[PDB]
Amino acid sequence: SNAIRSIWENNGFGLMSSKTMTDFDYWISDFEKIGASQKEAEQLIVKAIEIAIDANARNYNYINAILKDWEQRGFKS
Ligand SMILES: [Mg+2]
Repeated sequence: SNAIRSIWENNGFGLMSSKTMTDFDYWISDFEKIGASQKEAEQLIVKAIEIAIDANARNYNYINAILKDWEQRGFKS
């Protein structure tokens, strides 16, 4: 959770809320349920955060939409 918290907190998202950490923990679990490693799942979240930074949509809603796409497509990495 350290890497995800660091990219979030150093890129103008503000503090990582307890809710959002819970949400990302659950996302890691959900990617694991379709065969991603913990590490690969973490990498996916980092990438979605990078995409949100570049689009200037630095919020969980935007990141969640990205991750839902990837999860249904079955993207492990
Ligand atoms: Mg927890």
